[PDB]
Amino acid sequence: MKFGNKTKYGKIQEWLRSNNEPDYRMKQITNAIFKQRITRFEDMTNLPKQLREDLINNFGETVLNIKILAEQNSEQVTKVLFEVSDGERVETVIMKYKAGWESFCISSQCLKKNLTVDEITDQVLYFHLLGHQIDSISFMGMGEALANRQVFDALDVFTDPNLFALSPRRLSISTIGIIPSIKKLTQEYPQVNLTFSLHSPYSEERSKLMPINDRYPIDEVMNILDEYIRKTSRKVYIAYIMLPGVNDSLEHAKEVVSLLKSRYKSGKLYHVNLIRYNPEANEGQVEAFYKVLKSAGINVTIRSQ
Repeated sequence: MKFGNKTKYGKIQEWLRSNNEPDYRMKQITNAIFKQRITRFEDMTNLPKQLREDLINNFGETVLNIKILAEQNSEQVTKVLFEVSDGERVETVIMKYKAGWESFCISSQCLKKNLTVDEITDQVLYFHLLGHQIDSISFMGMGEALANRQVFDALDVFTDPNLFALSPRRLSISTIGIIPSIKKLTQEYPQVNLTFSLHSPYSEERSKLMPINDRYPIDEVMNILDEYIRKTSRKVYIAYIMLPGVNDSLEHAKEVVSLLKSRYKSGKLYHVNLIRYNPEANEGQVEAFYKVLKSAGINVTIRSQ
């Protein structure tokens, strides 16, 4: 039980320890939040009463530091807009897969301000308290979720056996190509599903599309994803959102082929996801594009949702 000196679960633990409260008192708190699913300190009746109120004064009434505001709508996709800190709004998404599967697409950012690990983990803790079971978590909401070092603390919270107790395999992070963050994630949370946002194999059309490519080129992000593949022998997903007419050519597809086939193990531990588009038509070329990577032995899946 060591919850990290920047999450709210750590402050409570070593505030009770500074009040000379025994070590089992934090476990009573965590089991109430995650196993009994109790939101407020007062309904944690296993605690003493003035301990419940000492916890209320220093940490507020509830365990949540986000608030719901709008719950816009549901049926297969339930988005929510919470309020945090400086009246900030942040948006979270629930892809209710029709087989049931609740995947939580949380956000790490808001001029681009970053949320604390509390504001990130509560996007999940909120729905856990209502009755939802957290099957998977994905950092694919606001911005690119590796410009925020708090995400690494959020991973520790989600995988903590005394908190959410989620497996790292249930967690997914999509990156823009920030190399130093990839290496930190490579050997600290390797079982986390890593997705690389490519969107054009051309080193120049790409920084015209996503300016971060200018300091972190395709070549050297594909090199750090390679040492990932070598050291953890896991699959990296190549996301490719296809803009009509722009990047859905045939030799865009085949330049994606040689880009992978030149990599470690000829790009075969990669997995390309071809993202479809809604309001040039594209429902026909995606298929040719699909076959061009498929004919070349590239593991490829079409995602139309």
